[PDB]
Amino acid sequence: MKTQVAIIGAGPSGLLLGQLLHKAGIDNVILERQTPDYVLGRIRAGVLEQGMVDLLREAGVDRRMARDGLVHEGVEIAFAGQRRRIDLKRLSGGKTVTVYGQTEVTRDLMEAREASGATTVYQAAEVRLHDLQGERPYVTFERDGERLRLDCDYIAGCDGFHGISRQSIPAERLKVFERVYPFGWLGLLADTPPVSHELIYANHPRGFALCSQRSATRSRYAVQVPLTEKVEDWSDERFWTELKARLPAEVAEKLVTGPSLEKSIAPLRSFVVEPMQHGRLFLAGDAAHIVPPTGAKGLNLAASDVSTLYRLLLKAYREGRGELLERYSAICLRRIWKAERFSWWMTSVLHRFPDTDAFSQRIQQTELEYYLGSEAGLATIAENYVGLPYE
Amino acid sequence: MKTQVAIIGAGPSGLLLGQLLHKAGIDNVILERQTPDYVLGRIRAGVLEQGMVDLLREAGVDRRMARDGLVHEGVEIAFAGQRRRIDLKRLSGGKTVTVYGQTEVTRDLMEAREASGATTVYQAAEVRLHDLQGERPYVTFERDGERLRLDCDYIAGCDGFHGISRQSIPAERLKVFERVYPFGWLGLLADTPPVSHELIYANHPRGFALCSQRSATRSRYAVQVPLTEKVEDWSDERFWTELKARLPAEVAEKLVTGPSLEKSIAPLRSFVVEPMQHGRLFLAGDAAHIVPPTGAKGLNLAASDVSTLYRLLLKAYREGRGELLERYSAICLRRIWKAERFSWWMTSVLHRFPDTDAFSQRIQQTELEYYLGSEAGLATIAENYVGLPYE
Ligand SMILES: Cc1cc2nc3c(=O)[nH]c(=O)nc-3n(C[C@H](O)[C@H](O)[C@H](O)COP(=O)(O)OP(=O)(O)OC[C@H]3O[C@@H](n4cnc5c(N)ncnc54)[C@H](O)[C@@H]3O)c2cc1C
Ligand SMILES: Cc1cc2nc3c(=O)[nH]c(=O)nc-3n(C[C@H](O)[C@H](O)[C@H](O)COP(=O)(O)OP(=O)(O)OC[C@H]3O[C@@H](n4cnc5c(N)ncnc54)[C@H](O)[C@@H]3O)c2cc1C
Ligand SMILES: Nc1ccc(C(=O)O)c(O)c1
Ligand SMILES: Nc1ccc(C(=O)O)c(O)c1
Repeated sequence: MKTQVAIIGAGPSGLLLGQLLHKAGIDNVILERQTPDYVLGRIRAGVLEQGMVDLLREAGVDRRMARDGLVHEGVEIAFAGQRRRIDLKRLSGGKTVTVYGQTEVTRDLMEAREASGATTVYQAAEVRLHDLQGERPYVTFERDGERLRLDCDYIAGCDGFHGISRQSIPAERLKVFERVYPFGWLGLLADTPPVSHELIYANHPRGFALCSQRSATRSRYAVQVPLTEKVEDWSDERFWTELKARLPAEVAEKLVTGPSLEKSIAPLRSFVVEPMQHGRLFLAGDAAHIVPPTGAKGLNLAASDVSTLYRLLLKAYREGRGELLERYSAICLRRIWKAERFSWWMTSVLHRFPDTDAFSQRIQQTELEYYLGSEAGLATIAENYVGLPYE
Repeated sequence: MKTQVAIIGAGPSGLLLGQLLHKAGIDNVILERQTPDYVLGRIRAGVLEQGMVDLLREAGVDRRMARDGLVHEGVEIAFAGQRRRIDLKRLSGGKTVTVYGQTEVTRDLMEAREASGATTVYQAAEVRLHDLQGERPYVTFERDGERLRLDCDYIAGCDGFHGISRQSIPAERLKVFERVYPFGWLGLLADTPPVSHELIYANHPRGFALCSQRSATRSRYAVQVPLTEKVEDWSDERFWTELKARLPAEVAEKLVTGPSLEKSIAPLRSFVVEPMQHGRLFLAGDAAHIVPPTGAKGLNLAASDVSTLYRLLLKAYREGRGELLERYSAICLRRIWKAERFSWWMTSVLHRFPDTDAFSQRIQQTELEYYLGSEAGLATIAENYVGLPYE
């Protein structure tokens, strides 16, 4: 089989790129190792920048989002007794963010694709990339027991952190930057009303706590836990008690608890690979970089990467300007580093780190006091939070 | 001998407090271990916040300053090839800073005092504080070979980092926060024209470099060096070569070099003691806290401490409200922590740290890129730099 752009991975990166390209006339084929259910089993993100909200409307897949996604104009940071709200809409110059589950976005895009009739091969085993530097690179995979071959012009590595794309680029060509945090987040999804109309990021001596929502009858919560904790050790009861212990008393007593729908511990990490391409292979989303979830930048960076890749391929196919595709990494890395710096900051001022002396405790505390107190400080949180502009 | 407020140390803290109090009718006595020449031999600071510029005018010692001090409306940060200017006057809402040597300030205040006829005992040896919690505390010292006794109501510990005041408060009463940096600054004063009309803070792979001035025919420079470097190893020649190597080529070739008047290596440190008082003893300036010089906050925090101590003693003596003097530490520590956080930040984004991995290099670089590029970011540097308001 032949195609123009072969897409590895059917996560939101791949589905979004595949959807945008299809709509532009560029035929693409998606290869996914798992089944649609497995992909839809992932809870992950819930906060979307205005830029992605527009990319979806552009991909033509926004009906449901316009209806169910929630527009927010502020967040709340809670520390040392106090709860401080950040008015995003006025501090950013009118921008806001939309809360809409990642699982929903995937579900929508997945519906959109199936109806379009565009090719999607789920259960594609042992995918291998070949001739990345030639004019005709190709992909081999197994469907059942038959090794098939797919010829294409370009390959988009949207297969996430442990995908095959990044491992296909010769090591000596990529320079890796990485930071592993000594903690993870134990997340939880539950069919209960959220405790707040806006999100609450809480710094507490016992660790970080997050109060989020997916809808008016569905909440998403998380608490920082050591990397040594196994999820089967945290009963629902244990979670809510721990959650209540880390929140402001006035919030903890408004909390409507309930049985969990999903629970899992995600480890924290920062990871950037430079550059993000090799010959005719271009990396996007988690295949190239990882940011700790504290800043909600993961899904959002995948969308911006994809937005840039889509727009550079339109020009190459449509305007014959394949030279522009060399600019890909440079354009993406500028955003990527800014977002990695903001995600890192958010993480360091809201989380409790082990083995921290008195001076750093006081500085973390003061970082919060200064930033939530200054008008200039709040603005840096706001403009970064709603997401910096696309270049 | 008796007095109302005994002042230990004749540095700018002591002289300023002593001058303000004298003018208010409150009699004070200053005790200095060294000689006036030794004190005037110290080069130290050169940048003053508007708040101190006003405190001096209030202490009535500003004629010379109004004439020789230089008002600046911007600074320049130079990194990775580029040189970015920060317009302080518009980003802070009209504030600026004054460049005027610390040695000058001391010299002025010292002239003012001698003419006032107020008591100053230079060469006061082996000073000891007694009865700090009684109603009549006292100070003993030796002048030549005679141990004299000074009775007073209150004692102001303005004796700097290694003074006797802080060691007089029972250890179990103070909680100490401290950070020692793995480097120091090798400073240099020279009778040459400065290379810039505004200061230049430079981040370079070889380390930090600073271009400052004391006047139109006098410059002050500094370069970050390891803690293992002895000043006698750095000839003047060696300094300028090193300085030129760390600056932008366009600046390095405008540099007018020359023989040094002064040279010395000052180690970097962050230090805060809580609280800043014990009974009838109140700590001020370096006696209580140390900030790395990167943010120019040292002399400025001494002035604000002194401003608060002076104003709380006016109320006690003048209005009989000695209860207010309990509020001293709390008022001072708020400013102190904000300034310690800003000085720490400045230090971490302009200095080269040993044993730093790739990720942190990129973050330091991006911290600079984001802050010098955002309008909100530049404002946080500006408002902090010109100095936050006095409470
Ligand atoms: C474990 C994890 C937890 C996260 N949790 C959060 C969170 O709590 N909150 C938040 O804000 N962000 C979170 N994120 C980030 C966010 O979910 C991601 O940034 C976003 O899902 C990435 O989209 P993607 O398309 O780049 O990758 P993914 O969602 O990982 O999709 C990648 C696709 O690659 C497919 N695939 C993998 N290898 C192969 C292969 N060799 N061949 C074929 N197909 C392959 C995968 O099955 C998957 O469909 C999380 C990310 C991870 C990895
Ligand atoms: C080594 C050093 C270098 C510095 N360099 C810089 C710099 O390069 N740039 C910058 O911006 N800031 C610098 N500073 C900070 C700035 O110079 C200080 O913040 C400011 O001088 C402190 O004023 P002070 O009155 O609190 O202390 P000081 O200037 O230290 O004055 C304290 C006084 O205490 C007297 N004394 C000490 N012990 C006794 C005693 N037991 N009895 C009697 N008298 C005593 C001392 O002789 C001195 O006169 C430096 C500080 C230090 C300590
Ligand atoms: N930082 C954030 C904010 C919201 C969510 C969420 O799942 O709602 C998250 O996973 C991380
Ligand atoms: N950070 C700064 C700025 C100026 C001076 C100076 O001496 O001129 C300094 O010592 C430190």
